[PDB]
Amino acid sequence: SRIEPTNRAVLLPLGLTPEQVSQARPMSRALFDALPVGPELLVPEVPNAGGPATFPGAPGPIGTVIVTPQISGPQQYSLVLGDGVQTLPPLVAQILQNAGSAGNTKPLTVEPSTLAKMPVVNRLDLSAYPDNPLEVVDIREHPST
Amino acid sequence: SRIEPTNRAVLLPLGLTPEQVSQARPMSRALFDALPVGPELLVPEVPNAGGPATFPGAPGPIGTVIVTPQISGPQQYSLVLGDGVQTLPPLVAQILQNAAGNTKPLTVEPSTLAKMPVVNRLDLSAYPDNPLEVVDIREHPST
Repeated sequence: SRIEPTNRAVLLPLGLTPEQVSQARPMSRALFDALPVGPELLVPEVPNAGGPATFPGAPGPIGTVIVTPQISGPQQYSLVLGDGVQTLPPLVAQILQNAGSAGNTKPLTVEPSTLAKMPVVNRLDLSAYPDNPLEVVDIREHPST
Repeated sequence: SRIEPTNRAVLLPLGLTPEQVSQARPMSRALFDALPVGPELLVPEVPNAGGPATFPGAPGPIGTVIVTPQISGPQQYSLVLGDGVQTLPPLVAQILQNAAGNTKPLTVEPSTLAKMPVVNRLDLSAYPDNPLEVVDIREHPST
């Protein structure tokens, strides 16, 4: 899967470093053709971002990140789309906040009883990203693949 | 034990998610008959909530949750019932605490609570000790 050194929002939560990526070693043409191609590692493209929500009681404009308070149980992040809310894995929520920051550093905390009223929707893939940090192998020690 | 997707009150302390609940794979009619049933995973209903307690020294009305600390170990939770108070485990109390309601339970002294009449009337058989470790069906296709 492809990745770019300019995108700081993805490199940091994933566990990569701009220098580390730039100093990567060459790949043979023979192995380049053998490995199948996977989806690209980029910031998720949430549609129609910034507009008002269709459903009532939405905690914020379309594309905002919502979370529920720790005192009620383990925290579940979610994204508010136009017609409902889609759940988010812990690792993607960090990427969305970092990229969609525009100065903001944290999500909106909302009570369970208000969440239960919002309809559930599914319109984003989010299957490409792992659920925990990458254990990048040190190529100097293992120079063969 | 049966479960529902809209009930955030019970899902959130248990660890499940509406997607993970609504997208589960099918079950055979044969396996459904071999398993015995269990009570539904719901917020346990309290009879005559808000009514007056029958025992003396009652910290509050029926349906209220009471808690007491200790010199060592975790805090002990309890619920007011028409005939007294029933002690509840930490995970169960979160179900009640999560469904609108009081900001925090009633804090009380250990000695008075020890003298208070203990009750065993509600059934907590279907509730676990920690968030469930749900088995990934792609790796385990057979049960």
